[PDB]
Amino acid sequence: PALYFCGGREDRTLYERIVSRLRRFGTVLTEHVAAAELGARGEEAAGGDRLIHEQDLEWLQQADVVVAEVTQPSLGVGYELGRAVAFNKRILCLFRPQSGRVLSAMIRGAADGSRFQVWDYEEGEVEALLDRYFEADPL
Amino acid sequence: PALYFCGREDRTLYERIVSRLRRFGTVLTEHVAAAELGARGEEAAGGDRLIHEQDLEWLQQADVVVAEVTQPSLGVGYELGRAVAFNKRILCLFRPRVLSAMIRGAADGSRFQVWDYEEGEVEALLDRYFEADPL
Ligand SMILES: CC(C)c1ccc2c(c1)S(=O)(=O)N=C(Nc1ccc(C(=O)O)cc1)N2
Ligand SMILES: CC(C)c1ccc2c(c1)S(=O)(=O)N=C(Nc1ccc(C(=O)O)cc1)N2
Repeated sequence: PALYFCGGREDRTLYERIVSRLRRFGTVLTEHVAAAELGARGEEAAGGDRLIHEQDLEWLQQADVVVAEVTQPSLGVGYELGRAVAFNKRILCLFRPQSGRVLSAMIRGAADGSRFQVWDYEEGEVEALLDRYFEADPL
Repeated sequence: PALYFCGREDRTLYERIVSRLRRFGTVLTEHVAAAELGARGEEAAGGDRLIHEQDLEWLQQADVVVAEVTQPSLGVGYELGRAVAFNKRILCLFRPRVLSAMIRGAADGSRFQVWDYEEGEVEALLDRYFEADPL
């Protein structure tokens, strides 16, 4: 199975823990290594940005499931979720209310509670939640 | 024509862009209840589905989608994602915060453009955009 992942210290350690657990269920498609540097270059890196955008789109279409950590506001994560919905992907969004953030009503409103789910979680149970998600509906 | 639009300086600029957009057609935009609905969390999922449906209907009705993308936002990103899949004409305005490489990368320079701007010229830039490709 193929899994697409998109997403301070708490956020980054949870991204690492989610990706590590997703690797138990199939091949994880995720990449963020150049995003900060491409972004810092602005309009001058538009060419490289178009390449990474095409790559993320091909991975979203290949994916059997899209998983997003939606705690921190992000235009990139929101965009990839919009494209994933139009591709009718199975999607799981994970949001941590204890971060102080308010999750966008648009993201909570896009979830139907079946094909697209949004789950609130506490940092300590994210592995157990992913095991629950994939046992109740295996890939 | 129908146009869809998605701190202190940012709020003034959203108001200036919407005011100028009304010269080119009917402007579809709403955020009156978004903060309150969002703060309610899972308890307001029902109301959230209703506003999600309304925004999708407006994105489909729109002849052009305009977004101010200076501040990171999942909702704005999601609406741009849906707009791209609906193959809408899109203009993103960014004020050099650093803009996501994903949004710059989604632009093709034609049907979806990302324009960097300075606060003082935002009205003249909207005039330019609609004179070069009128609605
Ligand atoms: C072939 C290389 C190694 C590569 C392939 C794909 C990607 C990258 C590099 S990247 O430049 O590191 N970034 C992404 N995707 C992004 C996802 C989200 C955001 C955001 O939230 O703003 C930004 C970028 N894909
Ligand atoms: C007039 C009725 C009550 C109504 C119709 C449509 C909408 C609303 C109210 S609203 O609750 O004010 N918000 C939205 N759209 C949103 C756009 C962006 C975000 C975000 O960035 O998090 C959230 C919501 N549409």
